[PDB]
Formats: sequence, C-alpha cells, structure tokens
Amino acid sequence: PKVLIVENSWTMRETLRLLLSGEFDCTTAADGASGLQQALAHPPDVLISDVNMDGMDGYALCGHFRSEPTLKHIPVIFVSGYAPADQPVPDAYLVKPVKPPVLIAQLHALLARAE
Repeated sequence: PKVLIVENSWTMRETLRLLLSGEFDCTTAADGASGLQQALAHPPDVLISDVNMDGMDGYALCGHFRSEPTLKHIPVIFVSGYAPADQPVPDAYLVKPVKPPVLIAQLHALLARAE
C-alpha cells in the first residue's frame, strides 16, 4: 500500500517513513502544497498528515483531497501534538507521541475500509 507522509519536521518525516517501510511503500513531503502535488501525480492509498503546519494546515490539505475527484476516496490520518458539517474531517486522528504499532494498525484498518 502506498502511504503519503506530509510533515514539516524532516526528522519526524524520516522516522515514520523508515518505521512504515516494512509493510508500506512510503512517499514523503515537507508541506501540504508539495504533498498535494505528489498526490495528484500518483494518488496514494492513504495519507498521513500533521495538522498545525508552517503553511497550509492539515484540514486545508484534507479539504483539497476531499475536493479532488482523484483523491476524494483516499483515507486520511492526522498526526498532531494537539488532540462544522461542511468542512473536511480526517478518517483517523492520532496524538503524538504516536506508538508505531498503533499507527500501523490504523493504516491497515483505514486501507481495508476504503477498499
């Protein structure tokens, strides 16, 4: 399964990528804008994103995903330090520090549901 990881911290971005590389094909991006570009080009099976970012925030990124016919179906997982009907919402939300095993299980559940 292709997992797209959007996160401002390079050390954190690198951590998830390596930890998930076992059973997932991970793509990595430093911000929403970059993440969205890569997604449109090759839609991932699931998105992992931070919420409070430097530029575009998690919900706006999710918002773009929900609006793009090509990514609308992609389940989204929010990973943040912090815990309306017309606005976008993630399919799952994990609060840092994230326990690797929990994250993995979440990915599989979401990936299975979307399918």
